[PDB]
Amino acid sequence: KYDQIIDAAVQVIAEHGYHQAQVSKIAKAAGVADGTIYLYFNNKEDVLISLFQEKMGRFVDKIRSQMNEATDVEEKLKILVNMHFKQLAADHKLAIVTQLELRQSNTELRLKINEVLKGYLNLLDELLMEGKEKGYFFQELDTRLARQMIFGTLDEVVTNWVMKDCKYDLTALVKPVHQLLLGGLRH
Amino acid sequence: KKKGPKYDQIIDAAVQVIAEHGYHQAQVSKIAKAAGVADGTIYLYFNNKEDVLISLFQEKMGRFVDKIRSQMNEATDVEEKLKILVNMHFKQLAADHKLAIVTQLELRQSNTELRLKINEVLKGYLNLLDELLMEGKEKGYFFQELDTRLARQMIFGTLDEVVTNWVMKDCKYDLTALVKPVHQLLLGGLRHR
Ligand SMILES: CCCCCCCCCCCCCCCC(=O)O
Ligand SMILES: CCCCCCCCCCCCCCCC(=O)O
Ligand SMILES: [Mg+2]
Repeated sequence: KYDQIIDAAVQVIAEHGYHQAQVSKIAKAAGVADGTIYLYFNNKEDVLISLFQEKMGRFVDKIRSQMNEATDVEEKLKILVNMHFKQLAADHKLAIVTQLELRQSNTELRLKINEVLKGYLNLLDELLMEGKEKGYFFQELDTRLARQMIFGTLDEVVTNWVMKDCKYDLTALVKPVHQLLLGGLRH
Repeated sequence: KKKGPKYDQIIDAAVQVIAEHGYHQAQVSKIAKAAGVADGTIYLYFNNKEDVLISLFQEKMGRFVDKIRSQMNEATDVEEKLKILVNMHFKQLAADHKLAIVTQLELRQSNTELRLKINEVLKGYLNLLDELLMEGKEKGYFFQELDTRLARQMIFGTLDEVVTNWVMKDCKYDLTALVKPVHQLLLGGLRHR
């Protein structure tokens, strides 16, 4: 019942956009009464934020599990890149939500979205610190800048794919993005 | 094609109003007051708020890219040229915090057709990036098997993300102190430097 509301919210926000999405449309798409939505969510903002928290929480947990099992820090990065691309290539509507509708100019809304994103960003920080401690990455590497390079590059590749109607295979870019982030531009 | 003489004052006012009150609350009345003009003077130049926003973005990007292109043309080394590009990106926004609020926060809108127009303006800077990468490959400075498209996305996505983070921190530190480290990081990735 909570899960069908989450699913419906993705659908409705992707189709109509966040500002034109009404919680009543979400309830109709979920097969629930207007009132069933407010048992879980104070309102429409709490719907967008909760949907993001739910999807991010599950993503981060899966990546952490898969990484905790990997043997090599470069493979841990690959896992992260692969899961980021795979999960969105699996759900075009959630990609429209992440790439397009969670990008808000409202200051209070923007700050709440960013707080949810810190879960992913902190997992990057952990990976970067691990790679510096273990010697895969250079000692002087600036963790925060590197996080911004990794997340900013991944997010930019995904956005361009969404902007091109998801018409090529996003998952075919895992290997070259991973190689580019490890090696940089230089010959 | 030349601009009328009230162009700059309207667009400069628009940057101020949009940065201060945000795009949604920005109104042509407020832009006119900040520009020192009657409302009707705005509509001689621009149809509505959106038109003010895309015009300013286009005009400014065109000059930004032209300045990069000529500073780069004076260099030899394409190491230098990438450093020129990073430095001019960060410099232009560090020189105008209100324009940075506009570019990083306010010009990020879910209006599908505004979004399309903004991307078309951005393509000019992305083509410059592509030229640099092509050059660097041809002269052996960048990895020969590099995909220009992906490399462009990494450079732009990185620079944009660094600038956004500085804007979300009220522009309180000197963004141009990150020029060298971003430059180096783009060249060596996680593994090298
Ligand atoms: C199938 C698992 C679903 C989870 C997929 C979400 C993982 C990719 C999310 C990337 C985060 C991008 C959101 C950025 C938020 C913002 O800046 O507005
Ligand atoms: C004079 C302007 C200098 C600004 C430096 C470049 C700023 C570019 C930011 C505008 C981006 C528009 C939308 C983002 C697209 C994306 O990354 O997905
Ligand atoms: Mg970005």
